[PDB]
Amino acid sequence: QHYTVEVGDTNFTIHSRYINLRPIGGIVCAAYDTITQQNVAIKKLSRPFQNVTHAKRAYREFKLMKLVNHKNIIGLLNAFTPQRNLEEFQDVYLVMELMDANLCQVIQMDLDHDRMSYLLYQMLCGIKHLHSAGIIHRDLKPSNIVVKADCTLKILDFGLARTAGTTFMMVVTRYYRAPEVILGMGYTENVDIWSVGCIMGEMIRGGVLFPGTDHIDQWNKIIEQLGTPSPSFMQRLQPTVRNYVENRPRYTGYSFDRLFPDGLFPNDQNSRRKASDARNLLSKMLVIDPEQRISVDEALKHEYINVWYDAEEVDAPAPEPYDHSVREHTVEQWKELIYEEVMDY
Ligand SMILES: Nc1ncnc2c1ncn2[C@@H]1O[C@H](COP(=O)(O)OP(=O)(O)NP(=O)(O)O)[C@@H](O)[C@H]1O
Ligand SMILES: [Mg+2]
Ligand SMILES: [Mg+2]
Repeated sequence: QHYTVEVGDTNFTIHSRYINLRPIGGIVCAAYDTITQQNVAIKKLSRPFQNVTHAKRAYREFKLMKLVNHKNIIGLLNAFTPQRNLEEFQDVYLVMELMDANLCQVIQMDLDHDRMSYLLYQMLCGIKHLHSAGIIHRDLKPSNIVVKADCTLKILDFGLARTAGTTFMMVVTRYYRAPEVILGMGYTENVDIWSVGCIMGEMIRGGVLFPGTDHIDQWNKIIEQLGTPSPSFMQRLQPTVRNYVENRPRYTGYSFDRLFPDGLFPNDQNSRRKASDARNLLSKMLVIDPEQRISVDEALKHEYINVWYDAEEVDAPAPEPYDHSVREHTVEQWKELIYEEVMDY
């Protein structure tokens, strides 16, 4: 059986097993599962078959959640639809273990070095595992990462489809996206290292590094802090964006000592060395030209991170690679695939 309750602006129809629904993060609520006796998170996906773009995103994220297996990526406990057949099928519900906070809420707590380094180590182990499956994320952000009260971190999502294109000139948080993504260049796996450096820098300051109303505002924030990039970089750009990037003000960049001064880190010797190690890592991750930015593996071996290094976490490959396979189908056909996939669960 199932029943219906309203949580804020949204209605949830779920299985009777799930009780005490309350709002969190709204299409996600917290609940108690009576059968397994644990707190859970329930996310409602309203008509995921509604168009080719929503349908492709829902179906891919459903496949990836079951393909991947790592302690730093959220796992599915259950998935169901309370509708009784295909004709009536409308909504899918995903059920997850309930973590204690999102990474925004954790950053707002003003983290020390032990916690910042451990959370970064786990984010990089997660990314490494995703890359081992052929998934390059491109859209990592703190609101889509959650943390347990013991500091275990889990990435909630899988990012942009390989086809998904981005353009400089044309509702979503974009502040953690790499230069190559926002300028519409090609990308490699280290696109995700830029995002991790943006989060690391925000863990230290508490505020967004490169905020901005649009890609143009965000590019200006990037060059004001880090400096104007090289002519070789600019020459890879498409003509419209190239002309814009070439005719901006010429900035030198601030030294990382000025971008992340000692006075914005946790304390004030032991403190000063930990800040110095963090700056060195930022100087390698927040690098505009991806040809000179470090890799995931080099970041995991870095002095700021490697205090947690454990070969069994780090060398933990995906059981299979994802075949970016997810297909031109009608609305009606997308409905059937998603429905049978949910049933199969
Ligand atoms: N498993 C979970 N444990 C604890 N909190 C969670 C969990 N899943 C989601 N949340 C919380 O709910 C918020 C919204 O979740 P999320 O899956 O990001 O939905 P969304 O932002 O509505 N859709 P998307 O565009 O897919 O990110 C998160 O930022 C968390 O605060
Ligand atoms: Mg979200
Ligand atoms: Mg999502």
